[PDB]
Order: sequence, then structure tokens, then C-alpha cells
Amino acid sequence: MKEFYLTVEQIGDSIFERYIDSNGRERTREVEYKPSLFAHCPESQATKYFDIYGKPCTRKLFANMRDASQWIKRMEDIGLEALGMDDFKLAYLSDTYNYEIKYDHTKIRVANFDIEVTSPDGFPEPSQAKHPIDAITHYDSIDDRFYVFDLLNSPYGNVEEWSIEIAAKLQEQGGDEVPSEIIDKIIYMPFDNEKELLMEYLNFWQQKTPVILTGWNVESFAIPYVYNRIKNIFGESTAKRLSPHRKTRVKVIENMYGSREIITLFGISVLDYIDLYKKFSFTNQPSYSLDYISEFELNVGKLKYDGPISKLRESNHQRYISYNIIDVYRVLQIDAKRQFINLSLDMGYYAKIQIQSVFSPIKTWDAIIFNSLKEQNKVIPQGRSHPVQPYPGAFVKEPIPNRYKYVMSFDLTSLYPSIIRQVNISPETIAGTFKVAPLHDYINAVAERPSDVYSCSPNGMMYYKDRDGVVPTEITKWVSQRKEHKGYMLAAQRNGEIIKEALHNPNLSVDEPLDVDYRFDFSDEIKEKIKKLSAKSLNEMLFRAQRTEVAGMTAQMALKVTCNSLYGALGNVWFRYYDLRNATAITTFGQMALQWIERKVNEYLNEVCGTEGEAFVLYGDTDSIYVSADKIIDKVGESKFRDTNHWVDFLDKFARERMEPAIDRGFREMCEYMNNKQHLMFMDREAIAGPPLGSKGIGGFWTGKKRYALNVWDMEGTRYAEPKLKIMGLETQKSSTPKAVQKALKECIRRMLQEGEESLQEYFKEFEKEFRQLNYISIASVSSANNIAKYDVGGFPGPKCPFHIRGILTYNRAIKGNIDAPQVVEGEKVYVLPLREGNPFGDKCIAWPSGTEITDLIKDDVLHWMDYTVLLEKTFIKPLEGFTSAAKLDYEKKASLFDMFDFSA
DNA sequence: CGTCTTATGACAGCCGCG
DNA sequence: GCGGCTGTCATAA
Ligand SMILES: [Mg+2]
Ligand SMILES: [Mg+2]
Ligand SMILES: [Mg+2]
Repeated sequence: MKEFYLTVEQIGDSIFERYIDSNGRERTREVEYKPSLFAHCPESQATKYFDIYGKPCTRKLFANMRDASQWIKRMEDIGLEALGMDDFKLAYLSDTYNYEIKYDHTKIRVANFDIEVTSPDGFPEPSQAKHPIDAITHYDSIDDRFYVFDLLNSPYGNVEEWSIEIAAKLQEQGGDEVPSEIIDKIIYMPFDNEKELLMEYLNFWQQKTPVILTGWNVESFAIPYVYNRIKNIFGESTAKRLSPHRKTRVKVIENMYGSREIITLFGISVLDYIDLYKKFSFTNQPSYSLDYISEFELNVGKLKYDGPISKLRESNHQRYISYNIIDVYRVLQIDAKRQFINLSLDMGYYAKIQIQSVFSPIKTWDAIIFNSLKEQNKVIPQGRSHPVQPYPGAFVKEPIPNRYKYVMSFDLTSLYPSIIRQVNISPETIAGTFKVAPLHDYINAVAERPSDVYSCSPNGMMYYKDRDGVVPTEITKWVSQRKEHKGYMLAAQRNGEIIKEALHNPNLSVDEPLDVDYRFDFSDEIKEKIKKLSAKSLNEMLFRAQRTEVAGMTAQMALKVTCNSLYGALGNVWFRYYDLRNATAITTFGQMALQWIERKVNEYLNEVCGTEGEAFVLYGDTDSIYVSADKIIDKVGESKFRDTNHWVDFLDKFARERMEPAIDRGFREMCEYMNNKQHLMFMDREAIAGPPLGSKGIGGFWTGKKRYALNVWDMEGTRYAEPKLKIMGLETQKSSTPKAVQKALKECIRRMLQEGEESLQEYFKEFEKEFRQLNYISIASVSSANNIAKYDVGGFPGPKCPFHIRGILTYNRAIKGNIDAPQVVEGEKVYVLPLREGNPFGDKCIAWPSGTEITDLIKDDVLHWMDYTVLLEKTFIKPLEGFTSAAKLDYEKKASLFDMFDFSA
């Protein structure tokens, strides 16, 4: 019964809105919106509207939006503030939906599709639409159907109708392996000519017009192509038929490098899935092709085909259509796992914004704050212009590069939101300034107490303790959501370790997986049924537990990033509530908060162990402390632990029963010293790390800031079945490191931390012997391809040319003149290999598009001229020199006086 | 959407240094 | 050849 918007659009002096009504049906309005803006007035003008600072405001109701828009600019030319929401879409949604929006996703039409274009000329540039669209697959979320639009006749070949019978069959049988779940859901429709195809597609589009349009590179390729191909054949107005309100606009996106053109479809919220992935996955990938992401996410990968893609419709039109269908389903499987579309809806309806505006945290928070203020009858300050200006951030401790045997970590929960809430930081809560002492003076508690009446930050800023703060109040509503979804995440993880422990000694009875909610710890009853369960049904349970973890991971990470984005926006010049005094007040409090508790943890552990002046905190970054636990184990004497798990149990209790209350009273004292509104500095225990008992193995090491590795047994409550490596910053964790090298360097680390020096040297030798045998794609570096043109000097490398860019210019030379081989695209990623002296190619390296094999017309030469020695040293040895140097180990056995004896037994 | 932030690392080109 | 500086590309928060 409760209605909600789908899309909202401003065109001239009218608001074009698509919504779902009281009876759950999709309809369209054209409301001539009467917008309101505000202005300062004298105190003898008692009204109900006030600005955030308390100053009285008068309401200005306009006839049209153009009038309101042109009132603003002739209020600036006099120098008078023009308060209010100037984005009239946000104003409308706030007016039309003055309540908590609850929505039904089954009545929201989500569509994803993909185009096929045979192009011998090369890449079919979406701006020119030079070649016929020979295939479209369109999935509708309301119908649950894959609509295939196949072209049988082009100037590139006449082809037979595609068979759903053949598509269903196994590749071994001669079939295509289109998943069985989507076989009954395909609507096939063949077409004799391109015009007909395109014609019915539009009719289909009008009847089933997308609310959300998604897919892989839809904004970048699909939409612009179908728009321009229709435009060039039928005319502008027919191409306008892609928009419900018949309005399209070419948008120019220009970054620090070049510029690209996309097309707005007024009345459709386009969420290109690749863009959801880059924003919400929190994984930098070597490639962003759908095949690559699919294999990473789902462990499937696509079936192969003979020859280049431009010859595929010719030779095998059957597979040609099947692949286009699979590709569309891939995105749906990825979303079924990651849930990025659900996330974007939950966010956009909560913020009361255009769904696409989820990509903009600034737009998001400006609407959240406006809507929170509007409820109190308050008026938002005008967006001012500001010069970009630097300001300070977090503290990071300079660790001593060494091995560290027993380590335990602690970390502040929602640091910046918690700081905002503790200090009551907000644009309207500012109280004034106090004279500041050097940051060190506060850390040791030797500076004078800043205030008795106000809440302070060591940057000199003051805040009201009694008043409620707008930023603190709204961000609170977000923090509790994160704790909920993180709780589910950890529980699914804890449940996974129980299951993995049951996989060690499994039964073999023909049974089914237990139906349970993985978001919650298993009861004693369920535990026992698991201990007597089959591997088949255990593997399914595990897969489902990990799917819940990922769903929880994604949920809470987005809630984390959006929260910290509010802080970030405080340091952004375009944010309505930009204020460096606030942004700095947050970060300086963090610096003090860490170093403060470092001192406190150092004091407590000294007294407790019976020593004085010993540094226990070895490292910290922003809001963490890494505690050396060696003295805590040594005082007991590890000779009193029966197994590894025994000493893990000891440290966990020591943390929870002894260190945490000592930390809690530490922060409590700091909350007093600053005179804050409320104590919110809570530190969760994270890692318990160390070598397996009675083994060689260094447990962990640090090379420098942001670079360390630990052998974790327990992470934040989860007690693993087998120890897991925590590696931060090291090459194993960078998308630029070759796939095989990441794998090898990790094994080196695993041996260092779990097994010791002899084990490491053993593996170094064997890897060094087998290196030359590895897949060339597995041993290639990855890098982004920015500013190719800048360094392109007539085909050759220019001054200051980066290694990977040189690689591209070499590639471009070797593929030249040949009609089409895969070109390298600006701003995208490339594989890079070194080449030995005197090769048939120009320079010393070669690069080519990532996630793909190089053209067969240049491959053999590359493989033959690879510089394995250079590649091994640069990517493997040099990084391993770093880890072993820091850990005070040798990866290679050093000359000894023992070398003069004969050992053969 | 193209208008969240800073801190900090490795590596490569370049250029000097009898 | 190594070290200082700068540009570029990465990650940890
Ligand atoms: Mg495709
Ligand atoms: Mg934290
Ligand atoms: Mg942290």
C-alpha cells in the first residue's frame, strides 16, 4: 500500500517521476514542482525556519524551478546567502516521501543485457556504431526471462537459427553447456534483417522499460552502441525512445588524463555492474573482463572457442549466441553472491536519492543531513566555494624491522564515527577554540586540561556537550547497522571452522545438508549432527556458510566506507559541510587516541610482568596496537603448554580478562581528560599469532610501515581449523605482482613463520628450478595504462617513460599495419614481460591487454625472447631479499666452514 | 557519479660523480 | 655502479 519512487528526473520547469503506487503498479507523473529556498531575516520576523547556527530564515516559494535557480545567482551577485536544497529532485523526494521508505524489489524492474557486434575493422567504437548489432540478450527481473534477439542475416554472413536443444547439451556431446536452471527461462526470437531486430527490440523496451539498467560495461559500451546504431538508422527521435520521457543527453566524462562520452537515459537509473564491483568489492583486480571476474567470483570460467571473435559468428553461430546468453547470467550469479544491486537500493531509498547517486557519498550525505534537518524545520547552509588545501591524517608507528614470535593485536571499532560521536563533532556544535599544547603533552597527560564545560580535540577545537549533533546523530544510525552485519559475518566464519573441522574425519552416509541460519552460532545439538555427516552435505554446508560470510562482509564494508566517507567529505571542498577544523579535529584525536593507549598498554604490561621500561607495542596504524607477547609466554614458560591451541587459549583469556579492562579504563581516563560527551573508544582483540609449538618458525615479521606478516590462529573470535597467514602490504597482496609469484612468495612466508629457515631454503631451491616451466601469464607483472599518449613520441619511448608504458609502445609497433589485433586501452590494465637483448621487438619489455592471451601473430616470439633471469630477480628474489633481510634470515644457504666436509647420507 | 580522506611503501627513469 | 630526486602505481588505514 505504501508507495515509493523508482526514478526521478528534472527537465525544464517540470519533475518527471516514475513510481510504484498503492496497488503495486508502475506509473508516471509530470509534477510542476514549486520549490522553496530561504534567506536570513531580522529578529522581528518570528517564523518556524532557522539555519543550523540558529539565525532566523524567511521562506521563498517560487512559481517554477527556473525562477528558484535564477534567484540563487542574483543572490550571489549581491553577497547574500541563498539557503535551502538547490537540487530540486532531492527536494521533491523529501516532500513526496516524508517517511521511512519501505520498498518491494519484485516490483522494481531490474534489467541487464549485452550486445554482440562482428567487427573486422577492430573495436566497434560506440560513438560511431559502424557495424550491425547481430545479437542482444536481455534479462528482465519481473518476468525472470532471458530474451534473445538474434540476427540471422548481415553483410558478414547468413546464419542458421540457434538451437536451445544443442545449447543445453554438454560440451563433450557437441553442446554449449548453458546452465540448466536458465534453460526453461529463455525466450528465443530470430530476425531476418537488422532493422526488424532493432525495431522489435524498441517495442520490447517500451513495454518493459528498465528501472535499473545494469550489466558488464553497459554504460561504457552497450547503451552508447544501441543508442547510436538506432540513431544512425532511424533518426534521433527514435533513439530517444530508450528514455521513458524521450530525453537523452551525451555526457562528457573528463578526468586527469583524457575524456569519454556516455549517454544519459532520463528516467532510467544506470548501475553498470563493473562500477558496483570496483566500488563495493574492495579487491583490486589484474583484469576487469567478465571472464576474469567470473572465474574469480564463481570459479567457473567460460568454454573456449576456435579462432578470433570477429570470425566466430561465421564459423560457429551456435556458440556465438550461447556465450552472449551465459555472459548475461554471469552478472546475475555475481550479484546473487555479492548483492550489490540490493545494497544500492537499500542505500538509495534510505538516503532518498536517485539510485545511481550511491556512487556519490557526498550526494548521499548531503541528502541524509538535509532530510534530518528538514524534519526539525531547519535550513541547510548554502554550498560555498573553497580552495583545495592539505590537512593531517593518521599516526603510524615506525616499527623496528625484525622477526616477532608471539603477537597479539587490538583495534578500535569504527574509529572515526566513534570519535565524531564521542566528541560531538558537527558544523553547528562548534563552541570555539583553546590555546593548544604540542601533541606529545596530551599523550602523556602533562598539558593543561582543555575545558570543564566543552568537549575538545587536541587540534584546539571545542564542542557543546549538552546539545545533540546532526552528524553524530545520523552516523549513529549507521554504526549499529554495521555491528549487526559484522556479527553475522563473524558467526558464519566461526560456523565455517566447525564444518572444516568435521571435514577432517567425515562419515559416508547418503544424507542431505542441514537447514540452518548460518548468521548465528551453532547450538550443541546441531554440532553433533555435523560430526556424523557426509562430505557431500558438509561441502554444501560450507559453501553456504561462506556465501553468508561474503553477504555479511559486503554489507558491513559498505557501511564502514560510507561512514568514513562522511569524515572524508568533511575534507572535501564541494561538501556542503566542508570544514578543516572538523576534519582535523577528528584525525588529531585519533593520533592521540592511539599513542595514549600505547603508553597505557606499555605501563600495564610492565607492572604485570614484573619489569619496567620495556616496549610491548611494536607497531600501530591509525587505530591499532600490535603487542609483543614473548614476555607474557616466557613468564609462564611455554614448557607448560601441551599443544598450540593451549597457548592460544591463554592469550585470549589474558586479553579479555586482563588487557581489555585495563584498556577500557585507559580510554575512560582520556574521555575525562578531553571532557567528552560520551565514552566510545572500544578496542576489539584481533589476531593471536605465533609459531606452532615445538617447531622452528618465526611466527611473524615486519619490514616497515604498512608491511608485515603474521601466523594467525585466532582472528577476532574465530578459531581456525588450520592456521591462517595475515599478510599486509607485502608483494603477495598487490595486484601488480605476478600470479605465480604471489603464490610462491606466500609459501616462502608460510615456511618462514610455520617451519623456519631450513624449510624456506628448501623451497627457494625447488621454485628456482621450476620457474622457467610456468605459464607466461602466471609470471607476468600487471600495471595500469595511464598517459600512454603523453610518453608516445612518434612510436618510440619519450623522456621519463614508465616501464609498463614502454612495454605498450613496443606492443603497438609489433602489431602495427595488421588490420586488427587487440589494442591497449587508456586507463586499463596490462600484463608486462621483460625481453632479452637483441630481440625482434624495439626495446627491453613488452605489454598487452590484461586478462587475455597475446595475439597468436606475435606470441611465439614473445615466449622465445622472455627474460626469465630478469623476471625472476625483479618479481621474486628482490621481494624475498626484503622479507628475509627484515626477519634476519637467509633464503640461500651461506658459506660455512662445514662446506669442507663430505655429507652424503 | 564522474564532488569521501591521508599515510606510506616499492620501483624505475634520470642525473650526477675525476 | 649507488644514491638522491621525481613520477607512477600500489596498498593500509
Ligand atoms: Mg558479451
Ligand atoms: Mg578500527
Ligand atoms: Mg584499524
